[PDB]
Amino acid sequence: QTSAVQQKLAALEKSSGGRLGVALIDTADNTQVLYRGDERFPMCSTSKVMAAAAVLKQSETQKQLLNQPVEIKPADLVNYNPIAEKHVNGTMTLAELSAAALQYSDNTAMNKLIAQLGGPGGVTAFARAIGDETFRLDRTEPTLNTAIPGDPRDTTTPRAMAQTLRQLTLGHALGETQRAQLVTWLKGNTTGAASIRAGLPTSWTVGDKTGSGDYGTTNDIAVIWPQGRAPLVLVTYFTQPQQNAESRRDVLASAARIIAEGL
Ligand SMILES: O=C(Nc1cccc(-c2nn[nH]n2)c1)c1cc(C(F)(F)F)cc2[nH]cnc12
Ligand SMILES: O=C(Nc1cccc(-c2nn[nH]n2)c1)c1cc(C(F)(F)F)cc2[nH]cnc12
Repeated sequence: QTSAVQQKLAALEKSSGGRLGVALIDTADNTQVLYRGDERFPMCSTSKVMAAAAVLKQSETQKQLLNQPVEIKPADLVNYNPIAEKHVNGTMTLAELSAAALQYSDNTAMNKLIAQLGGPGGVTAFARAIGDETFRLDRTEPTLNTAIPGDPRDTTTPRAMAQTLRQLTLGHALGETQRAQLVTWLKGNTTGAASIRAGLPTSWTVGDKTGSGDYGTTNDIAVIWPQGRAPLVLVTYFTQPQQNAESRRDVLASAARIIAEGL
């Protein structure tokens, strides 16, 4: 079937010229709303959530992991390093790297998380350990954002990412302390106000992680605490045919508004 919500998402997509993927989980009833829910999309920096969560999982058996000093070197800097470049020739802890990756979208910080996990495949391995058979991380920053149509590398589906984000932030994929830390980090994101949150009533609280890449790829994944409702998890992924396409955070906001209006 095609629901009213799905037809409105399709109309948004058609007007936009790109390809839109949406997955909602409403935790008040566990119901799902999907649009291209089983199609693959480039994750871009939304993958930083899985990397940070994988490090949080490692920290469950190492109380000091998040506090040990990690050296930052000049050659570590990549293409977007607002936090890490201030610590070149110094150190950052894995907590600081997690916070920088999640809240500032720092790509050098993400590479340190990936390295702690043994490379991109260590991030994939954690996904599999928490029941996500779909996620794959294949490259480091910045090349994981090439976002080439048809390329499976560094992709997931909306359905899989919503399920995983629910398990990480609201469920029991992480220990209690670690889940709370992840939620605190997401709620303190600096980059999200133009994306999913722009489509929702202002009174609802959002924690989210954005991403963007080539092909005008524009993404957001969010855990939402609505006014007067159980929490929601929402994934909105968007990608365009032209490599040089401009980002379209407004499309994500529009998708979120349709979802909210459909509840
Ligand atoms: O920093 C960003 N993008 C970036 C960084 C490094 C390099 C390149 C790039 N490399 N080749 N073309 N562009 C692009 C960024 C973009 C976006 C937007 F609007 F969605 F596109 C939102 C953000 N919020 C925080 N940072 C961002
Ligand atoms: O790294 C990149 N973008 C980036 C960096 C940091 C943060 C964010 C971001 N965080 N939240 N939204 N956007 C996005 C990027 C990389 C590349 C390439 F070639 F693969 F290396 C091409 C790009 N075209 C547009 N952006 C890119």
